[PDB]
Amino acid sequence: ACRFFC
Repeated sequence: ACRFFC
């Protein structure tokens, strides 16, 4: 996880 799914 980074912003949504990554």
